[PDB]
Amino acid sequence: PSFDEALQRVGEFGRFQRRVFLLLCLTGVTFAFLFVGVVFLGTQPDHYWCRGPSAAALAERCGWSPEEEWNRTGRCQRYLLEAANLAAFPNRSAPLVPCRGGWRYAQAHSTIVSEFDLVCVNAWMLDLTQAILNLGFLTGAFTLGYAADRYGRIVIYLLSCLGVGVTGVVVAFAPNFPVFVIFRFLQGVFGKGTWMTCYVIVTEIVGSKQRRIVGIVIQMFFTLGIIILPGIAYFIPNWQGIQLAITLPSFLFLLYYWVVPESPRWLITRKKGDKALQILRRIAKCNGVTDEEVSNPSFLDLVRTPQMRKCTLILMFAWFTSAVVYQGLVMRLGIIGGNLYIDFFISGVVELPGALLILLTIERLGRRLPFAASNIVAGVACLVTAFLPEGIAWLRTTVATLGRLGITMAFEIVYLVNSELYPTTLRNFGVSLCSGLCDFGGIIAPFLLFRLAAVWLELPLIIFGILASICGGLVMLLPETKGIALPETVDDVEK
Repeated sequence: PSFDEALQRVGEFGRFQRRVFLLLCLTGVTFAFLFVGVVFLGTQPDHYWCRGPSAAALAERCGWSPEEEWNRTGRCQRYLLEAANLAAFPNRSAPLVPCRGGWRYAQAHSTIVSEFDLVCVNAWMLDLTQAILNLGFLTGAFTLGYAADRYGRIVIYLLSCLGVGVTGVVVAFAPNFPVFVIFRFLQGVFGKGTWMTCYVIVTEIVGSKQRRIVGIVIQMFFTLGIIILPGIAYFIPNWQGIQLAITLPSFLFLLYYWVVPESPRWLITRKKGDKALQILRRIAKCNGVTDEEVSNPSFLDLVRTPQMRKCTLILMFAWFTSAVVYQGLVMRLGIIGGNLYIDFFISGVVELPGALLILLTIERLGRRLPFAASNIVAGVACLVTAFLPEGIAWLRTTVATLGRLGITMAFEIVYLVNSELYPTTLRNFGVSLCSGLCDFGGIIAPFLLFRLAAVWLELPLIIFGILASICGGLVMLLPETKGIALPETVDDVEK
């Protein structure tokens, strides 16, 4: 309780904590860049085709542009002039033959598809990048939680920032596909640590009050990164340029070092004490206990107390359900506006009003009610999209978008309440352990969607709606985490 009085004497919001807030929100923006920017990596080429050695030789000796070459001849099989022994075919009597390799591309924009030749039979492994990135997210969460709890928050934050920067530079200059995949897996490993660590530190540094502003505003910065990603993607077209621009700000964030102290409350576990008091004194620019050391956290110790176990299980299931429901709704949406950049910009922009509603609502009504309402709205939208007369009304897309907004609002509220729920020691371990489960949902979603859609078109939507509708009990079983600051050690289970 003296720590609460310590923050009362100096803290809450000052100039220092505001500057730290903006500085870490920058890292949130960069993590948002990393999480989605693959959709602008390897955008599908307008035309792709394969040519034989004779066709390539004659094309080079005549020097025509790829556009007319594709026009006269994307297809995965090509005619062969070798069998024949300005049109090459007089009457297309030459048979067509499938090609194992040698295909080229026509569009001038640079994509990972052009460099790594991910088309035809290799078009399978374009989503392999998705799976590997999400698996890297999962494993990086799982291990970096323990890494950041064993050491301090700031050291692991800085190390993860350096790792993200260097692995991104390596990926930008990957010579072959296996190197690209391995180092992008590693980038996903390190990328998960930065976001979780920055969220936990910015939650710890502020007191019990105005913590909801902290969480919701950093989520708004994540959404801002999503919104602004089309800007850089459109302005600089080259793949290498886009990845370089995404990854270099990690070094600038690595420049922090002495700017941001790790956490007073992290060190108040009688690990250091004197360093904590020094940090508090350094905080107080404007104005002039003892317990058993948890030390290394244990995964089994993460689930040992019935209330602790209940919180862990409900949080994990909510994460997984949100992931699968969001994937289903996004697949249902398709394309809006006829443009990729415009669609992405609109999708990002419409995310903000939900965040504003959350920011204005959490204090008055708590946190359980808006979260339950968001999940219920998502489930009802899923069911309504499933059952309606053949989609003869323009309300399919509106209902799907409304459900997506509801599930994103739930995604934002859960990421905060997850942070408050866990103890101080287990905080960065328990958090990102559930994000591991949402990453697992992300990897498993396409297979489940295809399998269920094989049986019936609207079965996945029905299942997702039921999963979302379970929230009525799922989140009602939570303790509302209102005005109780952040629980210390095993005092999480008092409620």
